[PDB]
Amino acid sequence: AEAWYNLGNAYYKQGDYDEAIEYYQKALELDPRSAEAWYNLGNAYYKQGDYDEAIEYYQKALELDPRSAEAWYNLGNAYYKQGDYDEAIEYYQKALELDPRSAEAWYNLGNAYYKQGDYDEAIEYYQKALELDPRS
Ligand SMILES: [Tb+3]
Ligand SMILES: [Tb+3]
Ligand SMILES: [Tb+3]
Repeated sequence: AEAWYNLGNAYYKQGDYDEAIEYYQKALELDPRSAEAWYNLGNAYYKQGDYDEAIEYYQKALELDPRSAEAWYNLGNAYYKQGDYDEAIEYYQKALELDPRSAEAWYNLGNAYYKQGDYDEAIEYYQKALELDPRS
């Protein structure tokens, strides 16, 4: 499994997401235990624009390891990209509960409320982002 995984990683690093997907899938067939590997497979689908696949593999990562702020955040991002703003909000909140340090994540939670048309919460979360990083 580890060898196929590392070949997927090398393709991923040069932006060959369809090859990364084929080799990650072969790795996971041999050993499905790593939350990180399912997360990397989700990322490959996300980079290709196949958000429904990214969601299925991020969910599998989080079933294995639910304290990954990064997996919750990317899950939120995949729902955001489908226009599922209510889900993005839920998973962004879960991410920020685990790790409130990223200005960018507070901003994206603000963006999801804005897209819902809930301007109060958009302002609340944009203000949290700008307190952390006022440069954009
Ligand atoms: Tb290719
Ligand atoms: Tb596609
Ligand atoms: Tb699909």
